[PDB]
Amino acid sequence: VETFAFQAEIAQLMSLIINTFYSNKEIFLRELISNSSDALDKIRYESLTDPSKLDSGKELHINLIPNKQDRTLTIVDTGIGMTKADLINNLGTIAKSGTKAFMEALQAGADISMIGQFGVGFYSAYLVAEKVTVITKHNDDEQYAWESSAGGSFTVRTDTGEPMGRGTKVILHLKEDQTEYLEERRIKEIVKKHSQFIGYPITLFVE
Ligand SMILES: COc1ccc(-c2c(-c3cc(Cl)c(O)cc3O)noc2NC(=O)C2CC2)cc1
Repeated sequence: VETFAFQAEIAQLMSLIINTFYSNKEIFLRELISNSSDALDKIRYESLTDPSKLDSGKELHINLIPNKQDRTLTIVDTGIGMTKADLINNLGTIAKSGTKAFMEALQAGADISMIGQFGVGFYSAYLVAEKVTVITKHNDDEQYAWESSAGGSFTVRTDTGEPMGRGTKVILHLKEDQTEYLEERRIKEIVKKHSQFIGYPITLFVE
């Protein structure tokens, strides 16, 4: 297991998300579904010139899986997946500029719900989760597990859990007071409100 420090700017963003009073927490789900849709768009596009990129799975979809026993909400997609370089360095480099812009917008009067317009919507996960685990598999790279409970660091390891084929699984370990996001009615409501027109099937599993 390798442990890394977040860039200072991203640590600051996570602290702001964790510490700011903001009731409209449900937007985290829209942001994660958006990221899934983006990843699905990318593998679909690449498959047009290299059909073999779908050898790891032709179905392009999103599953939402609540588990009350484990207090987790899991979002699974069969998108392009992230590489080790994506997880450790490259997405963070991109996130730095987006974070700076988002921070400045907030001081200017924007609200946390606009986070996705700056490309850093993933971090809204910390509105509802005490720990986030991201399991991901890109073609021709290994399956990795990224994890962070904030506090300025994250870890990356090669995942020896069940093989995914291709795509990303975001496991939200929910805060004790955020279990409403395990309820079927609540998840359905949020998907209908914010993710109505996503161009891939979204299947809400039931417990
Ligand atoms: C908004 O920024 C990004 C959005 C998605 C990704 C991504 C993902 C991905 C990332 C997150 Cl956090 C997620 O909840 C779901 C995802 O499927 N898997 O491959 C990617 N690789 C990509 O290149 C995606 C096309 C952009 C990476 C960055």
